[PDB]
Amino acid sequence: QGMKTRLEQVLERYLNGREVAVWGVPTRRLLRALKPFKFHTADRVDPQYHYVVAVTDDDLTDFLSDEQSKSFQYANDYLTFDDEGGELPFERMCFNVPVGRQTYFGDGVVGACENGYIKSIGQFTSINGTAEIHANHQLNMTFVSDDIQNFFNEESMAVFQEKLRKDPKHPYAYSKEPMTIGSDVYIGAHAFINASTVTSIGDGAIIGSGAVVLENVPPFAVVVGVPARIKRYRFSKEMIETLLRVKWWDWSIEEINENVDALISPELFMKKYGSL
Amino acid sequence: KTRLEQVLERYLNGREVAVWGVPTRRLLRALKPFKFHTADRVDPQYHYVVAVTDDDLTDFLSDEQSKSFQYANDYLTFDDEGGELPFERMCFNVPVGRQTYFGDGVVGACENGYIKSIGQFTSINGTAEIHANHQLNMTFVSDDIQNFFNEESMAVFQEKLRKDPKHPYAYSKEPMTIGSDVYIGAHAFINASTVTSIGDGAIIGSGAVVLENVPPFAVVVGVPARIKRYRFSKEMIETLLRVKWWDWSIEEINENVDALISPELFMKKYGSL
Amino acid sequence: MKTRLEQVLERYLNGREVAVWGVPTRRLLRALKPFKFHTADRVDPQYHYVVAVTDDDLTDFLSDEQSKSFQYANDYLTFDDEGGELPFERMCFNVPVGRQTYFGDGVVGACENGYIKSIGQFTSINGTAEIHANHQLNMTFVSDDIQNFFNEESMAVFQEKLRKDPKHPYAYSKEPMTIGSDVYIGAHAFINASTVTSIGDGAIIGSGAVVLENVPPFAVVVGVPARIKRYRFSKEMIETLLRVKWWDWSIEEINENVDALISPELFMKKYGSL
Ligand SMILES: NC[C@H]1O[C@H](O[C@H]2[C@H](O)[C@@H](O[C@H]3O[C@H](CO)[C@@H](O)[C@H](N)[C@H]3O)[C@H](N)C[C@@H]2N)[C@H](N)C[C@@H]1O
Ligand SMILES: NC[C@H]1O[C@H](O[C@H]2[C@H](O)[C@@H](O[C@H]3O[C@H](CO)[C@@H](O)[C@H](N)[C@H]3O)[C@H](N)C[C@@H]2N)[C@H](N)C[C@@H]1O
Ligand SMILES: NC[C@H]1O[C@H](O[C@H]2[C@H](O)[C@@H](O[C@H]3O[C@H](CO)[C@@H](O)[C@H](N)[C@H]3O)[C@H](N)C[C@@H]2N)[C@H](N)C[C@@H]1O
Ligand SMILES: [Cl-]
Ligand SMILES: [Cl-]
Ligand SMILES: [Cl-]
Repeated sequence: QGMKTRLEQVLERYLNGREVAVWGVPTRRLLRALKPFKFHTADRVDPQYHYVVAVTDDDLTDFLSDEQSKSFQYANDYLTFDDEGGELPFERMCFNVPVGRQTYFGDGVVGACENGYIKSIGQFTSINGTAEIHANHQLNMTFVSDDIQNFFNEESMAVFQEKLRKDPKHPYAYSKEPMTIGSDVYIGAHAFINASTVTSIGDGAIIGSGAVVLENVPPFAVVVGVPARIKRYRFSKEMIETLLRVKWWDWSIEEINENVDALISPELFMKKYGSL
Repeated sequence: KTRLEQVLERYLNGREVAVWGVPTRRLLRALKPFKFHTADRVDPQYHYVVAVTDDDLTDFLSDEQSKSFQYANDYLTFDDEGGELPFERMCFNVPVGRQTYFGDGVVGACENGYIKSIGQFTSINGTAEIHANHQLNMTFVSDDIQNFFNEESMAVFQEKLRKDPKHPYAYSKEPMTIGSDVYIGAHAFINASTVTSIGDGAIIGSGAVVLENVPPFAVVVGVPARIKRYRFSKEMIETLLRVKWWDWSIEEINENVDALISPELFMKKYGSL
Repeated sequence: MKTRLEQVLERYLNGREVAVWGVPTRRLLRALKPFKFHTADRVDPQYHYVVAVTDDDLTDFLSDEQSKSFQYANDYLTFDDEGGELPFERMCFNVPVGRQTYFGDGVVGACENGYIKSIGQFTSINGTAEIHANHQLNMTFVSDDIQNFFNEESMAVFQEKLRKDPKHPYAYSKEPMTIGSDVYIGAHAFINASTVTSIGDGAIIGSGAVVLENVPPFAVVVGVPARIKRYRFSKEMIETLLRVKWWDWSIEEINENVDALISPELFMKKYGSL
C-alpha cells in the first residue's frame, strides 16, 4: 500500500542495471522503497556500477564533500531520500500530485500534497521550504476542533461529516476543487496559502515573504502583506496573455537553450512572440 | 514522564513493545521498564508497536500488519510528544486535555515553564511558536552572556530580572493557560512574557502575532494580532462557559452531537431559558 | 572548513576519548576520524568527552546522573547544532561568529550560501528566523533551477545579467550582510539577503518582521514590512556604546562592570562622554 516514492520514480528511470549504494544510516521507509532493487551500504562508489542514495540531507552534504562524488551527476547518478519536495529534470508525482520539471518545495506542501489540497504544481516553480498550506476547520458549529471526531460513534460521525460536505466555505478543503500552483511561481519564506479558500495560484505569481494568501492569485501578480495584496504585476497585460499562450515553461531543453535571450530579456520576448 | 510512558502505563497490558524503526537512546531509556524487541511479525494480542519517527509510522500504517492496530490502544509514535491522545495527559508537567495536539515549539514552551495547561479538543498548528522576551531595560539584550557571569554577577542579574515588571523569560507572571476548543494557525506567535491566557474557543489566525490575552471565542488575525470577529454572540459565550462541553464524557458528546453540530440547537437546549 | 565540533575538539578534548551518546551518523564519523571514539557507556569527564549526536540525544544525556560532572563545551557538545553558542569566537562554515551567539539552521544555511559576512558577539537569533535572497525579477522567468537545463552558452548570458543586475539577485554584486553584537531576532523573522547589508549592533528584530533594508544600531524593528518602532537607548548612548564596545570585553571586564551592564544609567555615569 506504500505510495510511490520520489526516489522510486528516479530509480525507475536512471538506475540502469546498477546497484544502489546507500550513503548513511538506512531507515525503515528507505528499506521499504529499496526492496525491488539491489542495494548495499556505500563504501567505494563508481557511477558505472552504483547509484548513490543519501538518506538524509546531512548524508548528502557528506557525500558531496567526498572525492568519489565528483563523477556523480545529480538525479542521473545520485539523489537524496528524505527530500520528497526536491527538484527533478523530469515531470514527477508527489504522492499523486503532478509536479513539473525543476520545481522544488518543502515538507509543509509535501503534506499538502498528501492531504489532497493541491491538484498539481507547474514547471520551474520555486517554493521556500518554510511555506505552509493548511485548510480551515468548520466555522459554523459549536466546536472548532477537528479531532473530537475520534470520540464520535458511527451515528455521530454521519451527521458531522454531512454538514461539512455542505459547508460552502469548504472546511478541510471539502466540496472544493484542489488548488493548482502554476508554472514559474516563486513563494517566499513563511508564506501561507489557505487551502479552504484558494484554488488557483496563477502562472508566474510571486508570493512575498511572510504573505498570507486567502484568495486566488492572478497570473504574474506579486502579492505581499498580511493578508496578501497585489502590489504589482510582473509584466504588462499583453505579455501576460502572450505568456499564457506561448507557454515557455513547457518547452524542450533544446528550445529553452534556443530562446535563452528571450527568457533573459522580456522586451526581446515581446519582439519575438507577441505577434497579432 | 514521556508521552509513550503514559500510554504504556495505560494500554500495554502485559504485552511486549514492538519497536518499528531504528531505536534512539532516549526511546531505549523509556522502554527500560518493559520488554521490547525490533518489530518483525506483530500481533496486537502480543505486541504494542512503537514507531520511532513519524516516517516510521507512515511505513507501519501502510503495512498489512497494522490493520488490527488501534491508535494509542495498540500503537504510538515516540517522537510525537505533542500528538493527541484519547485521555488527558501531561506534557512534561503541563496538563493537556483530550484530542488536543501541538508542535515541537509548544513542546519546548511546556519545557520552559511557559504554559500552565492546555485544554480539551484544542488544535495547535505545528509551526506555531511560543517564546518569551529577553530583558529590554538593561544595557544588553543578550541572555547567554550570563554564561560568562560568575556567582556574584548573576546574583544581581537574576535579582533585577525578577523585579522587572515586563516579565523577561516569563518571570514573576503566571504561566499561560490555553483553553479548550482553541484553534491556532500556522506561523502564529504568542508572547510568553505578555500573554497569560488564550480563552476557550479562541481562534488565532495563521501568521498572527499575539501579544496580549485573547478573549474566549475571539478571532484574532494580523501582525500584531487584533480581534476581527467573535465566534458566537455574547449570550452563547456565557452559556458555553457554564456548560463546558469540552469536559463532557464520550457518552454526552455523542448524545448531544446535534447540539454540538448546530449552535442554534445548542442555544435552546443549554441556553438560560 | 572545520565543523563546530571539530573546532571544539581541537581546543578542549585534551587527550581524552570522545564518547558518542547516540546512534552515529556518516558525517559524525567523518568528523571524528582524527580522534579516538567509541560508543558511550560509563563516562567520566577526566576520561571522556561526551558527544551527543542529536538535540534529542543531549536531553537524554543531561537527564542521566553521569552528566552532573560535565560542563558545557568543555566536556560535552551536540553534533547537529552548527548554530549553537560557544564560549569563544568560532567559525560557522567560514563566517566568524562571536562569543555566546546562537542561531538556527536557517541562518546556518545563510552562512553556507555566503549571505553573511560575520555575526557579532552575544547575539541571540531565534531558530525560526530566515535569511534568503531574491531571484531575478527583471527577466521573463523567476526560476533559478531552470539553469539546470541551460547549456554552457546559455548559462553565460544568464550569469551575465545576474552580475549586472543592480538589485542583487542571489546576493550578487553586493557585500555579504553584517550582523552586529548584542542583537536579538524574534521567531519567524526574515531578512532579505538581496537588499540588506547590515544589522547594526544592538538591533532588535521583532517576531514576524520582514526586514527589507538595513537596520540602524540599537533600533527595534517590527511588522510586515519591518519599520522602526523604537530605539533601545538615547542617541548619545548609542554613540557611547559604539565606542566602548562592551561586547569585545574580556570575561574579567564583563564581571567587573556587571552593574554597568545591568543599569544603563550606571553605564552612562561611568562611560558617558565628558
Ligand atoms: N542554495 C541556494 C538556493 O536556495 C533556494 O533554491 C534551492 C532550494 O532551496 C533547494 O531546496 C532543498 O532545500 C530546501 C530547504 O532549504 C527543502 O525545502 C527542499 N525540499 C530541498 O529540495 C533545492 N533542492 C535546490 C534549489 N536551487 C533558493 N530558492 C535559491 C537559492 O539560490
Ligand atoms: N492531516 C490533515 C489534518 O491536519 C491537521 O490535523 C492533524 C494534526 O496536524 C496532527 O498533528 C501531527 O502532525 C502535525 C503536523 O506535522 C504535527 O505538528 C503534530 N505535532 C503531530 O502531532 C494530528 N496528529 C492529527 C490531526 N487530525 C489539521 N488541523 C486538520 C487537517 O484535516
Ligand atoms: N530555553 C529558553 C531560552 O531559549 C532561547 O535561548 C536558547 C537558544 O534557543 C538555544 O538554541 C538552541 O535551540 C534553538 C531552538 O531549538 C535552536 O534554534 C538552536 N540552533 C540551538 O542552538 C541555545 N542553545 C540556548 C539558549 N539559552 C531564548 N533566546 C532565551 C530563552 O530563555
Ligand atoms: Cl475531517
Ligand atoms: Cl536566564
Ligand atoms: Cl544562480
